[PDB]
Amino acid sequence: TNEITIGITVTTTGPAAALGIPERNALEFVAKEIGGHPLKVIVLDDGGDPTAATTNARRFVTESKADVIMGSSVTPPTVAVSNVANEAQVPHIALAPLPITPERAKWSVAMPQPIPIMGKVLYEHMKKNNIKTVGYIGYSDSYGDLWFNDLKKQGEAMGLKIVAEERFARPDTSVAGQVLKLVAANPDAILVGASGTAAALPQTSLRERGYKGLIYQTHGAASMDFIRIAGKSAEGVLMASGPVMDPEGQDDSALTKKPGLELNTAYEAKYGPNSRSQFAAHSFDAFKVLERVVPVALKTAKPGTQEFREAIRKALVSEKDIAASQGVYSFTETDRYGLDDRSRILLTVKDGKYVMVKAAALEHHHH
Ligand SMILES: COc1cc(/C=C/C(=O)O)ccc1O
Repeated sequence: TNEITIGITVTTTGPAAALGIPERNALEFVAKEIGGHPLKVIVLDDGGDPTAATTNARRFVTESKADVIMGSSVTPPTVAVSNVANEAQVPHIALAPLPITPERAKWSVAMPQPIPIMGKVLYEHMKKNNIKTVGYIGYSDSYGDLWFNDLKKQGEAMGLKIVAEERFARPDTSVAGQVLKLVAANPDAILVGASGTAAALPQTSLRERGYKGLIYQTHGAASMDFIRIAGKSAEGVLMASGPVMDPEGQDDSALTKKPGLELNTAYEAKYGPNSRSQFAAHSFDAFKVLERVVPVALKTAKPGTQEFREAIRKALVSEKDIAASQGVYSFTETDRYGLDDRSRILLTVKDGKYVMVKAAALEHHHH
């Protein structure tokens, strides 16, 4: 019963607050002790800023002597947190997608779906609905590149033609010049590689300028905020999402159904109708991971030692089929996401509501 120390850096101020506030809110609904030991959870805002997240992670690993760290809410500070964790040798659970490199693989795993699983479900839909040419607009940063690179690699391997690439910066409040080019090229479909508030900006700008192709969005867009902001321009979007957005529609055999119901009932009872989100689920699921790996680490090591950090690291890879709201996690030395087809669905928006268009893979089918 000495504590297990968890440092979390998430984005609860600035425009990425749309992603970090739900992550931080969902901590009300996670375990407060594991295996006899209380969880000391220290939460700090980073504003989405890579330097502030580096500062928080640094102080967690050296001053707080954290056993685990988590964060951040968007890809650039998440990269920064991974770099701290892999230097300091501390288990890191990422709460936003990030490029895994050998520099980051040893000490980091990631809760959000990896870009290629999400891209696959979008591009298969494009192929099935008569799309040949695709344009892109996304952030001029590492998340923007993940998505563009996946669109080029997977999409071209499926016979899609990528006819236009545009970028914008996160704080931009206008994409007039990029929308101008995209409308000119008039692709059959446009993939928007963005998140939260910023994801609704190319959505509205494109419709206001009379684009009439299909618009596709990533799982960075999967909260009610996108509908609140995009209004009617949201209609008929196609959006990749984790299954936590619709546990009701899952088969009772889905290992993700129960925990998704658990999170959403609590979250929405507090925060209101349709307040569920892709993002709240990541911190909830991170604590489901901890519930599996910590009792295993506790057999051979005490909280607050390097040996405990090492034991968690190993357990992340020895413990298979970890059921959570967003998927069933089996991490490996080389797969730091640990996810398969059970971790994604496709949503549309119809009359201001998300509707599931394509279900996650069934438990008793191939993955
Ligand atoms: C918080 O959860 C998520 C965040 C993002 C945001 C990416 C970015 O803007 O860098 C994408 C997918 C997620 O599941």
